[PDB]
Amino acid sequence: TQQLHAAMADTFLEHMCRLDIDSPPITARNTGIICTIGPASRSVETLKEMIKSGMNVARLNFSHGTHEYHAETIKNVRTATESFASDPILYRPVAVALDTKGPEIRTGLIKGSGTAEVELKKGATLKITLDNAYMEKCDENILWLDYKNICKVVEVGSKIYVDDGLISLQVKQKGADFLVTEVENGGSLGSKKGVNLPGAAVDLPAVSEKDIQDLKFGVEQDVDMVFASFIRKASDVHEVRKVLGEKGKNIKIISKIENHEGVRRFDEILEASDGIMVARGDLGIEIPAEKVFLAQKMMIGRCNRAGKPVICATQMLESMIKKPRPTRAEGSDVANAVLDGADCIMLSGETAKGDYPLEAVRMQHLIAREAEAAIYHLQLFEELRRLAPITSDPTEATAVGAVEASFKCCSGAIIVLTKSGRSAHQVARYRPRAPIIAVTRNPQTARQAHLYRGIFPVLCKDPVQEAWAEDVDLRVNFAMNVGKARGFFKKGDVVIVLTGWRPGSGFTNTMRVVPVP
Amino acid sequence: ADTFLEHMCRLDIDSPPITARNTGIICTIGPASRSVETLKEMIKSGMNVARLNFSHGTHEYHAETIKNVRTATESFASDPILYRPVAVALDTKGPEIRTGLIKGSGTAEVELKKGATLKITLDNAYMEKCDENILWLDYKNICKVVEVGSKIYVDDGLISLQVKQKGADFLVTEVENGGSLGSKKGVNLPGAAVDLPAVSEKDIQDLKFGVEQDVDMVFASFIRKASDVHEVRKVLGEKGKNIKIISKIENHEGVRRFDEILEASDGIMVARGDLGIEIPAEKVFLAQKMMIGRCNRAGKPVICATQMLESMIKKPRPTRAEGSDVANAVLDGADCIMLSGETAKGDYPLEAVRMQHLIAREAEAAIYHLQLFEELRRLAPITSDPTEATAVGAVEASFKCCSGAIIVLTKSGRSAHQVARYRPRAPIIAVTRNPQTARQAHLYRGIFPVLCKDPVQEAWAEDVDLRVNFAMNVGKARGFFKKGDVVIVLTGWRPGSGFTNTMRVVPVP
Amino acid sequence: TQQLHAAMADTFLEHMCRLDIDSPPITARNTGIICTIGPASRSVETLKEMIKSGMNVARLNFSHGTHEYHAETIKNVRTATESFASDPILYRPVAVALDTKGPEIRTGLIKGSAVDLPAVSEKDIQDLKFGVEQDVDMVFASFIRKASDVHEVRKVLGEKGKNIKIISKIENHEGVRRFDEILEASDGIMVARGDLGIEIPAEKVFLAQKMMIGRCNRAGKPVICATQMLESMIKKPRPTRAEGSDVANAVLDGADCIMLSGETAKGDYPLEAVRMQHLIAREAEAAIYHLQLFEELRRLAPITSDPTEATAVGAVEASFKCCSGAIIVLTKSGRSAHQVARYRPRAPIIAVTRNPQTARQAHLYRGIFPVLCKDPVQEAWAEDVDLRVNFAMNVGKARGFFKKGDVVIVLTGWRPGSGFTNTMRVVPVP
Amino acid sequence: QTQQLHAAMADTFLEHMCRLDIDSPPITARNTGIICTIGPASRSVETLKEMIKSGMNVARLNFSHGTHEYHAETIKNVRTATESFASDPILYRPVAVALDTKGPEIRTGLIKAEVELKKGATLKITLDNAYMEKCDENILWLDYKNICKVVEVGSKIYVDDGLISLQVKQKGALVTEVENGGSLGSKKGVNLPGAAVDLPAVSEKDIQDLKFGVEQDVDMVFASFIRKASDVHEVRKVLGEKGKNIKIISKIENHEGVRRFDEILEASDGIMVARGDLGIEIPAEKVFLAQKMMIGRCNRAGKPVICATQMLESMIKKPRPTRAEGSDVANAVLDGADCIMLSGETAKGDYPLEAVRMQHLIAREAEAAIYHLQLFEELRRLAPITSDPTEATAVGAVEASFKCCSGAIIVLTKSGRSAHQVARYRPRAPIIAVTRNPQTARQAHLYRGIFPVLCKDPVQEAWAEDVDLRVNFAMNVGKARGFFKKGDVVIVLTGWRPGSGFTNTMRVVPVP
Ligand SMILES: O=P(O)(O)OC[C@H]1O[C@](O)(COP(=O)(O)O)[C@@H](O)[C@@H]1O
Ligand SMILES: O=P(O)(O)OC[C@H]1O[C@](O)(COP(=O)(O)O)[C@@H](O)[C@@H]1O
Ligand SMILES: O=P(O)(O)OC[C@H]1O[C@](O)(COP(=O)(O)O)[C@@H](O)[C@@H]1O
Ligand SMILES: O=P(O)(O)OC[C@H]1O[C@](O)(COP(=O)(O)O)[C@@H](O)[C@@H]1O
Repeated sequence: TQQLHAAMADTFLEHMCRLDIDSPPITARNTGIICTIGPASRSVETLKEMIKSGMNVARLNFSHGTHEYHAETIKNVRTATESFASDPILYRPVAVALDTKGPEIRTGLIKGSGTAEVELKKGATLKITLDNAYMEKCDENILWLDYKNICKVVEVGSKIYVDDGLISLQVKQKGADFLVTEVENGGSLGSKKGVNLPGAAVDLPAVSEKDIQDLKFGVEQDVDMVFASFIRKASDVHEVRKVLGEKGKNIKIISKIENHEGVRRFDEILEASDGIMVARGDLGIEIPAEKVFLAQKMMIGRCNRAGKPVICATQMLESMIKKPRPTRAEGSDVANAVLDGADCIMLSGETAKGDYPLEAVRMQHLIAREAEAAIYHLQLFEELRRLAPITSDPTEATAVGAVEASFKCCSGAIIVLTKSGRSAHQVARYRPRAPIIAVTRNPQTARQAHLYRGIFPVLCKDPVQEAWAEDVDLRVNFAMNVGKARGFFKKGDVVIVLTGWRPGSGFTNTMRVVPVP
Repeated sequence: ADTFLEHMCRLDIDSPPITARNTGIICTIGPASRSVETLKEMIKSGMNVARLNFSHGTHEYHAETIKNVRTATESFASDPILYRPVAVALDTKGPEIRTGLIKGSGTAEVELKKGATLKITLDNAYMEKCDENILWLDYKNICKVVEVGSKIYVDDGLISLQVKQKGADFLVTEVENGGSLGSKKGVNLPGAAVDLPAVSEKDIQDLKFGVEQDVDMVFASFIRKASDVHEVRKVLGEKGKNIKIISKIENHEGVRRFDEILEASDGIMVARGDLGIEIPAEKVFLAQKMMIGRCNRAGKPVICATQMLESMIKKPRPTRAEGSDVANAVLDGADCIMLSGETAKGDYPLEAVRMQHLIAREAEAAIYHLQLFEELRRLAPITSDPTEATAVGAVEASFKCCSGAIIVLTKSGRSAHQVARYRPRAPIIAVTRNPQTARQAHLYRGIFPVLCKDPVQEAWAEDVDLRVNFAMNVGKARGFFKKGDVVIVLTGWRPGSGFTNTMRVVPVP
Repeated sequence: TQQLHAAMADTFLEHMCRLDIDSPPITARNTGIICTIGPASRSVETLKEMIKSGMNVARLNFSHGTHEYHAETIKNVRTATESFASDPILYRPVAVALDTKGPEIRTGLIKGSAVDLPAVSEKDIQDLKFGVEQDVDMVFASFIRKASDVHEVRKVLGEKGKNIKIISKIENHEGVRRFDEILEASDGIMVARGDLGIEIPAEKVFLAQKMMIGRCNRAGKPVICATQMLESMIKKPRPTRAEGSDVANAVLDGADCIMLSGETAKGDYPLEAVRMQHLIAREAEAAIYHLQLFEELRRLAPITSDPTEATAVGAVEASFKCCSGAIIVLTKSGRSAHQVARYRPRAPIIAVTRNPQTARQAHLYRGIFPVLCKDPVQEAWAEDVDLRVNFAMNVGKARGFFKKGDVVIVLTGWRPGSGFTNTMRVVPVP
Repeated sequence: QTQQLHAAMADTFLEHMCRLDIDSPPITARNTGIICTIGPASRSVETLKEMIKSGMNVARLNFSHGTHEYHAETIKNVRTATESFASDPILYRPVAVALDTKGPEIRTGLIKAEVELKKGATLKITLDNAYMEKCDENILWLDYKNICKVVEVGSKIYVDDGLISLQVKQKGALVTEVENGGSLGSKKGVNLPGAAVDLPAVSEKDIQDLKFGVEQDVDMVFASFIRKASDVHEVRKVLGEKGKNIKIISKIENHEGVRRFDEILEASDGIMVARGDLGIEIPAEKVFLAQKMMIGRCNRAGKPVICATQMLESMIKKPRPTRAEGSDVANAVLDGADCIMLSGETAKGDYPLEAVRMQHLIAREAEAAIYHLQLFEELRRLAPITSDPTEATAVGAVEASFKCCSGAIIVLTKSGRSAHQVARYRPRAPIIAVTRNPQTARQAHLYRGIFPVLCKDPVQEAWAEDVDLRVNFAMNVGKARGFFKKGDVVIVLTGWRPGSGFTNTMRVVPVP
């Protein structure tokens, strides 16, 4: 068959026994792919080849680089995207996302050099002086950190992790100026590395003065979304929404869960956020590493029940930084993220600094296409419906009804006509197997649609005819030509179209089953 | 609500039902229910279909019933907003076997005793002279089928007979269950296979009579093969090719070949009268649930027929068993429930129709819809018909917003049939200009028919909204929804038939 | 072919479509049969005919009748019961029950529609205390309204009659609302559709039946659906089509026993009605969705930390896996057998016992076939336990339940006494 | 709550995922076996003693390298380090010894030492029996004299873990075009993902290799490169009479062994999804499909599955695993794996102890988050109605243990099958198996949820005080290991006469 022999079972155990590797995919990719842009992927020549490989969102990590650096790669990103803006049938939009530095704590300058590297010995002594004079004179005896209140959160007998938590220190003697530490498992040290204090209440603002600069800078560059790092409560997401103000009212706020406080208040944060990012990098240091998988599936399942997007984040094909092929564990982590119900998957250092930025985006596209097919659609569509509440919205009743018609006639796609994208988000939350072709006039809506799994946005640049009925039916024939060209369906097939009864947002209420012309 | 057991533990008797009765009621017209005066009170009490039993009656007598029923339907039918169609059904005679007259007058009776002896004879001399010693039946070849271990039953299976000897004419018998033997009583022969055809020459004239009277359906009695379903369809011809055929299973062969007859018919009637005598009586409940379940899987109507409220022939209140029978027939999934002797000759006709309406809408309000709609979709295939996908997608939205009803514009009713296949909780309003299809709509559960009276407008798009606004007038008046309730409307893209696609969620104006 | 083709369907809808009338049932009937003894069944020779036809417990209505006649019917019921006592293998205990008159308020011929009447008057206390002297096994306390009434009855029968189980008959609107407080206070509930169909509207006497049967099924207590189920059989030798489906659906809904009132007391066809009920209930038992009832009975079941409660659930699970012939249980008070029946197995539960009152009382529960062992007690407790096991095997082979070679499940214990059932073993029939 | 009980009482797979809590600490013991390969980083006795304290259950010897004398000292040091704890049998942990055959592998020759290759140059493969000790960046040499008759113009050969792969442009000698480009070293592995190689699964070198394990009393065999059931037949025939009870594990590493899996599973005692060589013979984006399919079919058949290579690969150079490597082993035991493995992480790594402990903590947390309410239901629905009395006891023992929430299920067994039949229905409670057979105690590490304990006391006379002796032996081991307290209810399974195959009676006894 073609994936369809597995999804036709009465038990979850038999569904696994029917997973055939001789069954190829057929539909398009439903999981968006976010790649981090860096010095290995900044030229317009490579940025164009990434779009032809599967990239949908360009991420800029503002933990490094100056504004002139990020303004250049933004201009380079947009340049390589309009490289295909000629034919509007094959043109694929991509989005630009800003990543916050947040309440980060770093170390000083190792002997006044940005490339120096001291060597901690297994079991040596280390002093952590809160003074200033050694911020450019860091040797294998004294360490300088920029956290002023490091003494007002730690005590004698605490753990301290530096640079991705690879080296660890224990506090023996703790004064008020410094704190004597012993290397519990050391190695190579470096300059400006991140330090983690698991088990302490760090009182950093989580919306500092540097965050105001890059947020205001991001509004001026017209970015589509923001990844606020280290969100600990709903108060912080509210602080982000106020800083963006009226100029940035239409950009999406995605909260990065990275510490124990944010996990304990996930329901608090989700209700105030537009999306969630499972940032497993920092999260794996503040909590035990063996518990990360429990927190991941917990957040994917909760936001799936609310219809809000979540991303899987760092270290998915990390070995591909120095190798053209990933490892067996990495080939399964991406597959098991789509199966959990993730909306997008992300690449960080794999596309920013690695030696094979293209083959990493190619590998993610291959695995996600296979994982989307072997999804138990009988159990998923029933559970999400049974847990969904009774609604008075006509759009939601049309949305859930269109997905039932989608599974009934085994349709090729679901054409939805929206302007803000809200009518398209309500269809994707019920996860139809058929792709959702959301035709829009709003270029921002076309870029922001990459966050809700199943949506394939197309942007129509035609003028508007006088007869509204002719303008409505004009957007549908565009989606028929786009789907027929890209290989989604052929003439004679059956698709589902979603329209409304009046112009303006919030009126999608008619569903028609139309044959493909 | 997740379990079947807790659903039963949560049944409340102080929570009255709402909506309306979705299960249809078929009543048999007889000497006690024949006047145009009483027939007007049967429609007001819950009647939907009129059945004429052609087992005894000439064509002149039945033409008066049809002329009387239609007089009562279109009687106070000046308001189409409150007009309820009433269908007409013809029950075939079939290969019946009757006895002879007792001592010269159907009125006399003899007293048979257990362990005594009786003789059966086909010699037509004894015809109007059957006594307690010699019995006559109109089955000529009643000897080439029954062996020396046969078992004959007379008068609703109440008098048993054991065929001791046999021969050519005669057959010696020993009475097993005695009683009062009358004249012209029915005879049932279990085990043996009858040689009389299911479509006799007397039935051929009975069927051509129905084509000329504009009858909506026929109830063919005693069907064993699908060839029997083909003989009736042939004589109905192209002039009556639109009437629906409802096959009756009353024998062991018809049940053993039910799958064959289901594909060669439009509907099914579980005629439990003769069926309870042909097979063991304790096995009838197995056969009823098997047929209703198989037809629900296919979308064809079923009817539960005889002795539902049998006590109501003499008494004005039914027994506890008859109450738990009508309700358990709706919980089984029957499309309609019937009355026979309760309305044809009993002393309480409208009183039994009221009771069968009280219990039916009480059972619909307790149906476990959560796992019924789920199981129906899981066993129905993926079709290419765009109407099937529009139908299954419309009633799924009917559950999401707790819709008031589902308005469907149908010409031949085939659209509304596909909607009712999945059994939503909301009522299905069907608007049509075809009176035959508005009468034939009670065969399917949940479809409330409404016939339109206004002429066709010039603009077709204006013709659709004229009928959509009519169904909400019949609904707001009857009490199906109020001002501001979300409902489901179903239409198509072009005039004609077979183009239903469009589904619109709209509030009541 | 006990309708096992339908007992393996994936959906409940498909389970109906597999019901084959040509699939004969097993030889064991689980639903109890209760007959009301009257002028048409007071003989000692027809009462022997009502045995071997299906009667399990004889109901004696006390709304009219004197103690001299009631004790005479009790005298001949026991006479026709010990008729077969000249065979410990084929013998079958028969119980006796007392339906108290209660607050009837007649004016010469029944009829009538708070009543302010007591739960038990002087005529009730005398009739109730009369059952203690006559060794009745169970009482049908009529017209209960609250737990106040069930307690006011258990007090008048004090110490000599404590093991006698009371059965609350729901008959009015009060008990329909205060059902839960009357359930936990009683030992079993009877659904009297006759006296209840007049009070509540007729069109609703089926939601109350199904609701009461399921709640008692959940809690694990007996339920009985009683009056007019074969009413036409009083004057006619055949039942109607509606009556045959009434008894069938009653067994399907989950009733423990079915009752007959006027059909056996005053009527022309008494022995015939006792056989139609046996024929029907044997067929409705084969057409049961065991795959859904057992999983739902356990899903709502608690986490009772009783060692005997856990071995019961495990024994019913071990019987479905091997298609066993029966579940053998050694019990002294029936409680060990009442817990294996709570989870509704398919095989019969043969309960061996020496207590004769527990054998007669085992008819209140579904699927329990009690047999009484008359052999003397052995000096070695081990040889005495394995003796009652072999006695149960020969009984099953005689009544045609299994053959030398089939598998059975035996429940025994670690210590002589009561409340120590914790040993389950799978052994082949020798 | 604790032990993730909140997620267990759910009614949907979705809501069960939202109720997962990280403040719900695991309470039960670890129910997943651990296999670590021994090498220069873990060969010494003192380092071997620490690996047991960390949770090592099976020591695997890899026979693609090393001599017979080299492996003989490895088996000696393993056995020496484990009876270091045999003083008190109330805390002794058994340990199995696994055999991994070299099998049919093709490897290149020496060079000149590495030589880079271009993105589109030419390399002529030479099968000349020159025994190339000099292979420059043009002319390579293999030891497979059949690649000419097993490939055609347009084929593909992978070199060095599938890092460098060429295409078969022309033929007749073996000219090829570099379709990848890398650094080719001396004596590297080669993979031919196509036609059938005529190399024997049991080659002359492996015949003396399997006989060596029979003479050394190994406990299991990891047959490398199994494609047909005749291979599992031929391997069992080579073990012969002396090694009758050695469990054969067939490694699925190519496309033939996957298309004939039902044939190989029915003829083997177990399976291992060797994701290493398999990710080269098949597309890397499809190995996850084969992983979940092969696990689900053994759970349906009651046989063990091992997930093998590259589970914690980064722990070779760093002391902490990547967040993608922590999710791999958690989903592995969530898919139904019986044991997890480590290859180069314990043989030549720099942090071997930290790898064993990391695999221990993850599996313990992941076993607590298993949806048993659906797992136990589907396991019975697909298991057929057998009339094996020992099968009905096990299904009844697990059903009873869920009703009373037993702390353990004590099972006595002489061969192991009694405990294996209980484990196949996946009880949440740990299965305490008691036996006097050391081999049966060591092999029981292959079945998920079995805690083997060896009884060294002599056999008593009366068959009554001797059964209650071994039941109390599990009672004290449970109280010592902190499984339950004096007063809790347990499930004890026993027979009716000495000997195997009489597991029939189940008892619910209180802990004294
Ligand atoms: O998704 P939203 O923002 O509610 O918008 C959907 C709306 O789009 C509309 O097509 C409005 O039409 P225009 O965009 O062409 O004005 C209506 O179909 C519907 O109300
Ligand atoms: O007869 P069917 O198959 O039920 O279809 C009903 C038809 O009614 C329509 O609404 C048009 O009917 P009219 O021609 O009477 O206006 C179509 O959309 C549809 O094809
Ligand atoms: O049903 P009950 O009253 O709990 O009986 C259970 C008892 O029966 C036994 O099997 C044996 O009872 P006896 O010693 O009285 O013969 C015990 O194991 C157990 O305690
Ligand atoms: O597990 P196996 O090998 O099938 O046999 C287990 C048997 O061993 C027993 O422990 C008794 O045999 P032993 O003589 O070895 O103690 C019983 O519990 C059981 O019948």
